[PDB]
Amino acid sequence: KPWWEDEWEVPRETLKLVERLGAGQFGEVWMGYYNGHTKVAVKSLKQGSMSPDAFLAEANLMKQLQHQRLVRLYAVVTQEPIYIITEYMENGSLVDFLKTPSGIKLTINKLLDMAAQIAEGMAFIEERNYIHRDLRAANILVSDTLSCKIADFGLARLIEDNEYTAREGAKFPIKWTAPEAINYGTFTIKSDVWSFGILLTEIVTHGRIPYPGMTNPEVIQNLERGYRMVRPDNCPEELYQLMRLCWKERPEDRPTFDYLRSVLEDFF
Ligand SMILES: Cc1ccc(NC(=O)c2ccc(CN3CCN(C)CC3)cc2)cc1Nc1nccc(-c2cccnc2)n1
Repeated sequence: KPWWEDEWEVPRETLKLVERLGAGQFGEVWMGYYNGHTKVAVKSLKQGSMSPDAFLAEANLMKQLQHQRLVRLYAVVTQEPIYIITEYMENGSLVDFLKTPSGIKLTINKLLDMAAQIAEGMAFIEERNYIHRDLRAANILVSDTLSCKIADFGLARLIEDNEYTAREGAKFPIKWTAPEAINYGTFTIKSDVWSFGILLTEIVTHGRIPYPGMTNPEVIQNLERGYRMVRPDNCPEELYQLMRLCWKERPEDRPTFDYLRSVLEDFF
């Protein structure tokens, strides 16, 4: 099928990829320019590491799950080497942006609005009957207008295994993962709600790492004891209490992203 019949497919020629943001054991991620006028992020598949159709499976969801609060698919190149292209965000990821001087200037009101947007897109993902699995500030992109786009960069499969590790379990961010996911490998949307609560502490603490003063092993040990993160300084007790709802022990007792979105929106 001709590429101009499609809304996504573009001739590889339209792409001048310039910098290698991050390569792994399934392909690289470059920054480059589409027809010279737009800068874009380009995910490429390396041959052999996986099915061409398995790579495209992602691109395909992105077509189907378009939404203002999701990172929007920009273009795709199907032939090998395969590219998935989105647009580049000069503000970067939420966790990065928060630590910038302009990020640190953000008001609690603006922070809460971004949280609301993140909840909003998660609510859409829930509504479309998917989950995220790695919902945290590192997979959130900040737009030019300072709104938040939910991304999934495949952060986990992006790290190369070393001589010292041989886990054949699951891969997940210890400090963001609900205990039922840690213990029983059961990841659900309610599992993402947990992550969202931890994400909230990142938002309200300039992108600070969760569970300050605890190693990932320590974190898991304390989770077994029912331990919950301490309310970040200056973080409003009400917001914290909202976090505590995201960290209910039983996943079904945790709010929905709709409720989260709602509470967040009319918070002030
Ligand atoms: C180049 C690319 C290719 C694919 C994607 N895809 C996604 O971001 C994504 C988002 C949501 C889902 C939904 N998914 C449903 C299933 N569950 C299990 C997970 C979530 C899937 C993929 C993004 C990008 N964009 C991207 N990638 C890496 C870095 C950047 C980037 C851009 C600007 C500034 N800095 C970094 N941008």
